[PDB]
Amino acid sequence: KKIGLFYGTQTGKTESVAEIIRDEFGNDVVTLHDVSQAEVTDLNDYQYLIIGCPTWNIGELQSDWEGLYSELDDVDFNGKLVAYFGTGDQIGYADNFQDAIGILEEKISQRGGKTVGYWSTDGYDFNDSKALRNGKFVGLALDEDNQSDLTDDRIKSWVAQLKSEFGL
Repeated sequence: KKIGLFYGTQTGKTESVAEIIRDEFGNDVVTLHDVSQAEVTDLNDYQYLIIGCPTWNIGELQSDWEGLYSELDDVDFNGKLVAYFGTGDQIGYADNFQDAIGILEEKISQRGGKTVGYWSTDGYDFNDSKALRNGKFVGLALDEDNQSDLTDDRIKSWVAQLKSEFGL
């Protein structure tokens, strides 16, 4: 009813975590939007947004998101609070871990969106990332391939943070 969570997914992990986040916020505050069936104008309807996108391409964006990305310039994000989350593999993609959310945030923040939910890089083993802002990632970095045992605690802590930041 108030937070629009727009996600794209390749093997379904970002979708299942979107469902967990929805449940963690509760009181049906978040409405899930699979980007494969969305319009860019759908983003304009919210003041609070959570962007979900995994990184599996070493120089490209997830297909569903790639299509939409080109049209981001069509929406004014000024005044909107935006959070980001994504899946990836820190070991197999050491120099590009979570690049996707970094690319998305850079474009959305340039259009006026205010980033909220910065997440610590501590506890990860990688080299570089376009999501790196130095000290923190622009959003929650999940790794189901190497750190699936840490996912639930990570989601729980990040939502508690987002609850204070989004003013819930």
